[PDB]
Amino acid sequence: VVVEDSGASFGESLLDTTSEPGKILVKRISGGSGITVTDYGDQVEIEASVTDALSLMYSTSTGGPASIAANALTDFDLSGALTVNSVGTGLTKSAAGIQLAAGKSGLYQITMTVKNNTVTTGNYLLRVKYGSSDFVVACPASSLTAGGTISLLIYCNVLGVVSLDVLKFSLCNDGAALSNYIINITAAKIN
Amino acid sequence: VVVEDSGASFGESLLDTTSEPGKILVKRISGGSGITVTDYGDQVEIEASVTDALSLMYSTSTGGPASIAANALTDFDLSGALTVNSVGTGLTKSAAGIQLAAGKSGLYQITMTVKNNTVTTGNYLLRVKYGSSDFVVACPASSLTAGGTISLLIYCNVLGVVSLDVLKFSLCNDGAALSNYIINITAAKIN
Amino acid sequence: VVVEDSGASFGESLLDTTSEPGKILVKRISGGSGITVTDYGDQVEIEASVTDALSLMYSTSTGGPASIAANALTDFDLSGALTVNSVGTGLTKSAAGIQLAAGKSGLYQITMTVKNNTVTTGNYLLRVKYGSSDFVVACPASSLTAGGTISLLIYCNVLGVVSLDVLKFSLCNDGAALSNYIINITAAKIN
Repeated sequence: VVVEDSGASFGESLLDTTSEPGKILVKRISGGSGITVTDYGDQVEIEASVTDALSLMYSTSTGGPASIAANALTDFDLSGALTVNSVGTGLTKSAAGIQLAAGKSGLYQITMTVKNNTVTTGNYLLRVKYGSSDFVVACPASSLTAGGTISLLIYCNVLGVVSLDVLKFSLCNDGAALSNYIINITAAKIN
Repeated sequence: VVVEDSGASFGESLLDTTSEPGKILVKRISGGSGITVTDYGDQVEIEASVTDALSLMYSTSTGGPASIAANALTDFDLSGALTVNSVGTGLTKSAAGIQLAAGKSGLYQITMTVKNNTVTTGNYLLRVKYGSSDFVVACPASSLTAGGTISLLIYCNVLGVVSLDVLKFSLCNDGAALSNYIINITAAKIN
Repeated sequence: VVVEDSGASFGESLLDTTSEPGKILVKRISGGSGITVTDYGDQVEIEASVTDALSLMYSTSTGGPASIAANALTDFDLSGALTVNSVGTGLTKSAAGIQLAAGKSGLYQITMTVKNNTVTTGNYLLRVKYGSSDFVVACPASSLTAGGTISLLIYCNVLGVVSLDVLKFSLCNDGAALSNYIINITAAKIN
């Protein structure tokens, strides 16, 4: 004979001894959001990972403006950036930033960095936006810190309206133009 | 007949052919910390997510002080903030900050942002604390960056002492009061 | 009789009714990257967590230089730092920083903080590096914010070359030496 009860746990696994009497069915195992069940003949492997993630390198040779105009923030067009790494189809680069797909509402860990050695004065202004809410931070320059960083953990509500479900990005120096810059933008959905 | 051996893997799944001889039991499948096993009749679905997370919007209309006093940091009372999103019961808002429950020791990804357009001068002082350790960062203002941000990935040891197992929060401008501000505080336990 | 079909899902679980005819084998369940299948007799528990993580406290009594020289960044030797918390063997402290092991390429959530109360002037310069890419940020001081923070979410490509697969760290004040400092460095691989 077969089957056992436990208390905690679920699906019995081989439940469904009922719906086709005389027949013990034994349910299969699927991996939902953030999981992978790989079928190695010997046993099924439950592996975890994030649903979506996109990491871009943005320079004047990977979709960037020849010169980031001094003291001013114009949202970046990242349709041409360079995809260093990505996971899933939830996060995609577009001309307005990184677009989030339908049903992708959740928490996102975002980081945008910059490095433009030739400009070590003034402050580096950074800005990530999403919907009505926009996040900022100014980073004082110097030859030792000729750049800036803005990391964020935010909740993104995805309406399902393609042009509002987008993370827009932007940065610059308040007293000089950037045309020798290396930018990095990484977005990851953790839940 | 039934059952097979594998090498790697575990529980045999239908192990426990021993403890009730003549009876093949076949163990069930439970989802521990950060997992969800949903019972779709056809098969059990293993889904992943974080254990706990809390995301607050904090303004002068969601539990905030009518005016954040200039140059000075007084821990925020977030009992009245607004819960934009939350996951689990581990992270709860209180009058001293975000409280962590018993047995919730682990790594936390924290982000507190501010935006107060009407004040574009001086620096924005931000501060997150936990126990003896406190983390800070000053953010130079400007009309383009009229705010500040502080993101953190820290290890929180939860003693189980309700008044010490709390993330306290605080920010301000070093040269003006904030009374037209929008604050956001998100905490997430990733392990 | 036994077994059932589902559509979605996998491994049938008790598949392999073929490879040893007349014998229903019933595969086992293993936990891959970021998962733990614990064998409680009653049922197997699928638990999730991160693969690797390391959290260090760095002071002049846990492998640190008696004095962090003013205005200048020298990569920190963290072989002697203090391991507040760690998860897995992927992230290990060394004399050049935190080393990543073979096959550990992936996204990393990094945070380095500093606090040196006795020095409240000038800016705190912070710097995390990895390969050719280096990330920076300057944090204006003050008695209220006598420190700095740099949080990052980056993609680390691990070549498998032990001396290049290392996160180097470094910080200081641009106008004074730090010899009463408390530093914290936490690295976590989330995918």
